[PDB]
Amino acid sequence: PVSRRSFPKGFIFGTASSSYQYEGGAAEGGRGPSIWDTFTHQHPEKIADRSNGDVASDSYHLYKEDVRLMKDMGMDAYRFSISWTRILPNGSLRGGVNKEGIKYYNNLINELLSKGVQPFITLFHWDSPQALEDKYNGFLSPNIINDFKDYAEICFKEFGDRVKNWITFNEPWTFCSNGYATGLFAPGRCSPWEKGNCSVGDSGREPYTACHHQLLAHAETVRLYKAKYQALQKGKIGITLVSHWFVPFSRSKSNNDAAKRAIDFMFGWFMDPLIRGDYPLSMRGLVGNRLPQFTKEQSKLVKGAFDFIGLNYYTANYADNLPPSNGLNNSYTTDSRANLTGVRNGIPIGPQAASPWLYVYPQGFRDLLLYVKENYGNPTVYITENGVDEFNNKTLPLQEALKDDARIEYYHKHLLSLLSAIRDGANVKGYFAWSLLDNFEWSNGYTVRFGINFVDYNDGRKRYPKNSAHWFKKFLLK
Ligand SMILES: *[C@H]1O[C@H](CO)[C@@H](O)[C@H](O)[C@H]1F
Ligand SMILES: [Zn+2]
Repeated sequence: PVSRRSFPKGFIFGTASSSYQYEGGAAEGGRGPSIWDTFTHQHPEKIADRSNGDVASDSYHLYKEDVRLMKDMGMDAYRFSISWTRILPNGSLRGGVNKEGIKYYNNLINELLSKGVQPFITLFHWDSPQALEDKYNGFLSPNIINDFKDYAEICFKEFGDRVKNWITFNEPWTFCSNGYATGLFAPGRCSPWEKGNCSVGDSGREPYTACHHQLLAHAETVRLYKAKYQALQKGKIGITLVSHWFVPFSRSKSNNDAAKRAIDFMFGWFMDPLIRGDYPLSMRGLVGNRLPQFTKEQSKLVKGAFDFIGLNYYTANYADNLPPSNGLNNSYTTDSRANLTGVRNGIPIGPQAASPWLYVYPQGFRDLLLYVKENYGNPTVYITENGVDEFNNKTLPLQEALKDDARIEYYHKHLLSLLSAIRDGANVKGYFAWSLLDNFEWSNGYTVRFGINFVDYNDGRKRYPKNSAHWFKKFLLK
């Protein structure tokens, strides 16, 4: 049976977390508010259970238990994020550096290393400073670049002596599409007719502006890291990107081209600038002047601006051709001219998890990795997120809640799929499971549980290993 020993020597296995989802202590230790603090408190109706990340999984206090839990399993590495507003409470240098915030992450990093766990740090996992949102609309302004760069530099200076793996942005696709196209995530911006029924926004322009600025802030940060830090600290810097696998709705060329446009808009949006120096052709053609243009100098900067790419995979969609709109309802969601579904002829592409967007389709994992291999020059890849969820069920006894056989099944099949892709030449160096603990699942709150370990929110955030924790322990032997 598949184990760590099936994988190449030195292959890294870990779990993944994020600051807002895990930490809590939201107004503690000098932490400033982020856009997710604001979104959750000011728009509780946008969250399934009207909840927030004030306490979350309380990892701000309980991080030592987290490290113990992952060490028990035999994890090599931990993917976590730093809260921007823990370090810079109002987003900028001039607003002051929070020493207490630096202390917490030093304590976390030191605890991890004392137990032989390598820290992988995401700089931006969506908890953008509210003060910069108020000041200049955050990522909608080119002002965000320098503020992010200043924030990143503090992190390199304070932590880079021990941290050798950096990720700038987590899934800019999700941040921009849900935050500015549908308006379902913070900062909750969209066109009036879009899903979020937002008071402010433009779903056909703002997603592209926000993500253009992220690509620029990323490339600037990579450059800065390589120029001032990489020589003496000898770490690696990358970016985390998400993609579904897209199955053509039918075998027609039209639906095959729709599947190609689907991946271009979700994934190529960031990959093409990183590999080829410009946005995908389909994006430039279809979006036109609503898509920002890189200057020759900016194109030079973004191209090759990485040591690795973090790759996230969860599910697959069917892609069906959409006729032009062709009109006054322009939105990133429809701009691809590809209609995305998880069901065809009343049959779901795979078994549906607790998240309605999550269909279990392990075959697409291999398919995506081989697509990246053949179409992007087979770059160094870490799987930075892969996982599945069950419903939070208050009626179930604890012992039945810990029996997550569906999670075991999910990981077994995906790791096999990953292994076959590696054996067929995919340049994959590591794998991170989402998630170590149950946590705040954004617009779903605490209604769904992604964790390998259970968190009892009603009993002081006590952690209990699920059956999958024991499974990973066996898997990770040696
Ligand atoms: C990756 O996906 C998971 C599951 O939806 C989120 O909880 C993480 O924050 C995201 F980075
Ligand atoms: Zn506590």
